[PDB]
Amino acid sequence: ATAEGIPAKGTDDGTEITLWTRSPLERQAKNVVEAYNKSHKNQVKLEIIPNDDMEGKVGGASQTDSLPDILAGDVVRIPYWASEGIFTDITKQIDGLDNKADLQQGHIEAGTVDGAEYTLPFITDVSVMVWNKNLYKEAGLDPEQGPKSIDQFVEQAKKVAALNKDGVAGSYLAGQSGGALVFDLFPSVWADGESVMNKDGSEATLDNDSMKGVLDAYKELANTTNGLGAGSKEETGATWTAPFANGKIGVMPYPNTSTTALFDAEKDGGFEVGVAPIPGTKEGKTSTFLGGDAMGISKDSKHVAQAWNFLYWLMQSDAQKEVFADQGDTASNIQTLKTAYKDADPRIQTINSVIIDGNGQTPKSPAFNEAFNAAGSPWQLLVQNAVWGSGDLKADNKAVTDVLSAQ
Ligand SMILES: OC[C@@H]1O[C@H](O[C@@H]2[C@@H](O)[C@H](CO)O[C@H]2O)[C@H](O)[C@H]1O
Repeated sequence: ATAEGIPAKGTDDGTEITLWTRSPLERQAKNVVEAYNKSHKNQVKLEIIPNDDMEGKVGGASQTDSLPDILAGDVVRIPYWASEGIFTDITKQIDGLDNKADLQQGHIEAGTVDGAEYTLPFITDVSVMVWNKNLYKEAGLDPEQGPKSIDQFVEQAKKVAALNKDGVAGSYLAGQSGGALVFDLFPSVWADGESVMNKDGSEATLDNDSMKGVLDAYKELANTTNGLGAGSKEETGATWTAPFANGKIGVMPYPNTSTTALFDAEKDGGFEVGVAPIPGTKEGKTSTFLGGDAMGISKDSKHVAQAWNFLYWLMQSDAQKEVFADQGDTASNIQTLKTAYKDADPRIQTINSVIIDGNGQTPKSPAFNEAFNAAGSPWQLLVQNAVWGSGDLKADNKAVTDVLSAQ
């Protein structure tokens, strides 16, 4: 596949375009594809793939040259895929977008290799703090006030735990999901101005005061009756958003892409949701994980101009407004974030503020899956030791480094 000679806006000619993305982003992906298909001759044939299957599916399809036209991937997985030639070089096409500066830059950076560009943002997924205002009220907490520090997060989680009720816990930790753990825990380190990787992405820097404070917090909750919801230790990632949605959890980090479901449940007469940025150990410091899926045109596409038509279309602020803002979801285009949510739910305005304010990060390493997301990764073992066992954070950190720096 090559993007040589394709039109600046791509080709809309009735081609069937295959697109892969992952189950956690299903609500947003269906909205995007339906909007494109209702307005173009080209038609996107969408496949939603379970989060933990996407590596095996991409690796196998790459070997049989059966990758889809458009492959969306978790921004932490993209650098590896881009480095191994999974994507068609679309530098010219990306650099030709008149609004490139407006697009979520972490998604473009994820697919950059020595300045060659392979990806654009597909769906932004940021981590935020959610809490159950009904549990807060019952526990004697001010339901309007989310946690401004990790210490206040522990204090609020402990007050809800002390309700001492079957099925109610202060917080929840995705104990065996390295990907949910980086998403939920990294922002508290960045909030404090600390780093999780070194200057050149080849070493972990998790042996720092902020990360220790975060792990201290979750250990305290692990040692509190009803501190962490049943299933925390065994949570694979397949159910980690369920206990909060089911009203069983006081307060935890959570995906913005899962918040529209909560806001719908509240409209139906369910429990009221609070949303705020994830805090540092340092009070009033905040950040987020600028995650979700980026997308590019696979090396196997026979329809590069037609796939580019989809990428081009979605980058436009009007498209972003239709498929994200108008649906209550966070856009990938800062112009859309600043203009399309003026009478939106203030919690959505809160979510957007964390992106507009610029203090979140997208981590980039070609070894990110092996070091972090993978089942039994050195990062998962680091967290499991610190929260539920004993650990040597210097040793456990160096075990992450040894995977990031492997040649
Ligand atoms: O994977 C890193 C980052 O976290 C969010 O994805 C989560 C995924 O890892 C877990 C396991 O399913 O559930 C998702 O919430 C985000 O989309 C991604 O960039």
